[PDB]
Amino acid sequence: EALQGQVQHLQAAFSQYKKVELFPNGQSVGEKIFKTAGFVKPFTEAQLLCTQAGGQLASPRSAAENAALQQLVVAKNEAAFLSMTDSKTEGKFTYPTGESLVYSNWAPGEPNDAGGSEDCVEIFTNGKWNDVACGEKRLVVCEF
Amino acid sequence: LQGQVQHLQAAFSQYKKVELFPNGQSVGEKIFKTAGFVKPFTEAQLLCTQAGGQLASPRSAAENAALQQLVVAKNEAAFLSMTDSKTEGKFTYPTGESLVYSNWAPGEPNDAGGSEDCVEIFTNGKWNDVACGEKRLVVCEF
Amino acid sequence: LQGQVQHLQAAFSQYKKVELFPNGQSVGEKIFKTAGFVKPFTEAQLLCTQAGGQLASPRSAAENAALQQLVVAKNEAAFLSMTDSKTEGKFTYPTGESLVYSNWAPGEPNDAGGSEDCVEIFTNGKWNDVACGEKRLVVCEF
Ligand SMILES: OC[C@H]1O[C@H](O[C@@H]2[C@@H](O[C@H]3[C@@H](O)[C@H](O)[C@@H](CO)O[C@@H]3O)O[C@H](CO)[C@@H](O)[C@@H]2O)[C@@H](O)[C@@H](O)[C@@H]1O
Ligand SMILES: OC[C@H]1O[C@H](O[C@@H]2[C@@H](O[C@H]3[C@@H](O)[C@H](O)[C@@H](CO)O[C@@H]3O)O[C@H](CO)[C@@H](O)[C@@H]2O)[C@@H](O)[C@@H](O)[C@@H]1O
Ligand SMILES: OC[C@H]1O[C@H](O[C@H]2[C@@H](O)[C@H](O)[C@@H](CO)O[C@@H]2O)[C@@H](O)[C@@H](O)[C@@H]1O
Ligand SMILES: [Ca+2]
Ligand SMILES: [Ca+2]
Ligand SMILES: [Ca+2]
Ligand SMILES: [Ca+2]
Ligand SMILES: [Ca+2]
Ligand SMILES: [Ca+2]
Ligand SMILES: [Ca+2]
Ligand SMILES: [Ca+2]
Ligand SMILES: [Ca+2]
Ligand SMILES: [Ca+2]
Repeated sequence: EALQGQVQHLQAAFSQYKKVELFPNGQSVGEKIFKTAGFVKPFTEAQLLCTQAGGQLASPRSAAENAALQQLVVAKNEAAFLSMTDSKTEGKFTYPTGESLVYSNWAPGEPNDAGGSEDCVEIFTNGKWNDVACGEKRLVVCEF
Repeated sequence: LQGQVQHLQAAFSQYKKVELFPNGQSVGEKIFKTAGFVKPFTEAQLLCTQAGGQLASPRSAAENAALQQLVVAKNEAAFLSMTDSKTEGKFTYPTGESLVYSNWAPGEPNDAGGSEDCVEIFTNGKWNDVACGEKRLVVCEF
Repeated sequence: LQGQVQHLQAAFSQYKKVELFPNGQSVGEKIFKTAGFVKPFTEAQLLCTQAGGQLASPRSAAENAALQQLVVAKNEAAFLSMTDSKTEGKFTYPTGESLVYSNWAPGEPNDAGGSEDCVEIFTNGKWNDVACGEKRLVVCEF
């Protein structure tokens, strides 16, 4: 009825604002949304900002999701932090839920745990991953 | 249709979260959002009103703390909407009513030089009456 | 349920307002949003298209004035979507149709050096055909 008309007018308007939101610091892949803050921070600060924002750090679980996140990295020309760490068990990277990686896109020779102190993961402009020290400043990208 | 509205709040709640990052803060049904730049009061008041809202007007300790976070993130003191321009010494909201909450810094308000009618909020959340001509961070509320 | 859906329009209308501040402008059913930075035409045109829209395409004085404010706010001339790349002298929208509105500055378009095929908009709302390789403000429309 009349209400049914109100909602279809709403999805129309909402879909337009979805597009407006993701410009220029957002990327949607499936039902997941990546958004970057535009600046660089250490892991702990990046993880904090993302969690208080109601989400978490970028967690690519597929090639499609990895490609979408990659576009933000290319656009900002800055390697970004991922949520996965091997702090608990060295060599074994896990999501915040604790489960093991269901997808990875390591660069050649990575992860190498360089200096025996590389426990966080970053993504380059080519979409490849590298384990890097969590104290380094990288692009803050959250997922919602 | 009944399912579609339930599907809609789900998407909207997600878009809600995406929107407020990283320049927004929600406290209750109020939303603080910063422009990222500094302006004199008249321009700040202007930009917020044309945007469909008004300058940041914290009415509780919770709201003041949320607004404070936007200030800390930008490392820039921000303008509030309240002024004692009409009646000196008595600061009021745009509606004209008196302050229902205040967090003045020690010794403030002092009306320094006899020409301080606007209010700014520091990175520590404390308030200070400052000249309206000064450039401070633009933070609106919606 | 009807109360629940109108409660949704209320929340969306608020987030509508939050979204457009401070880099957005809505005129009619069109939304202009700026990226805040400058890029060459091809890069600007690219960013807009992958974002789900296209470059700023003012079709009326009302739309042109709204786009103008983003330019004023950033103090940087912005690229429009219209070009005379196909047939020199004949500017067209991405759809291929001829201009239904123009606000050319005095003496424009002049195709200076025989190599000006893109259009920029100044802080005064006037248009100028300029070389597409130049870096201008990126403003898209949705
Ligand atoms: O813009 C400088 C300073 O202004 C604000 O602090 C103010 C300052 O007053 C100064 C001076 O600005 C004023 O003209 C004379 C008038 O006799 O008094 C002082 O020399 O300091 C007082 C006391 O600390 C403040 O109450 C007053 O607001 C403030 O925005 C500050 O952040 C800023 O650097
Ligand atoms: O980036 C410089 C200037 O570009 C735009 O104005 C252009 C400018 O043309 C130049 C030059 O390229 C041309 O060969 C000679 C012809 O006599 O004129 C100028 O030296 O100025 C003309 C007329 O003023 C414009 O039509 C032309 O677009 C513009 O973006 C401007 O803001 C900028 O400074
Ligand atoms: O911060 C310097 C450097 O750190 C990272 O690369 C280091 C290491 O993690 C790699 O395994 C090796 C081999 O490629 O190179 C470095 O030692 C990267 O984040 C890199 O971009 C950065 O410059
Ligand atoms: Ca490790
Ligand atoms: Ca380790
Ligand atoms: Ca490494
Ligand atoms: Ca006074
Ligand atoms: Ca005063
Ligand atoms: Ca004072
Ligand atoms: Ca936004
Ligand atoms: Ca030509
Ligand atoms: Ca031309
Ligand atoms: Ca010209």
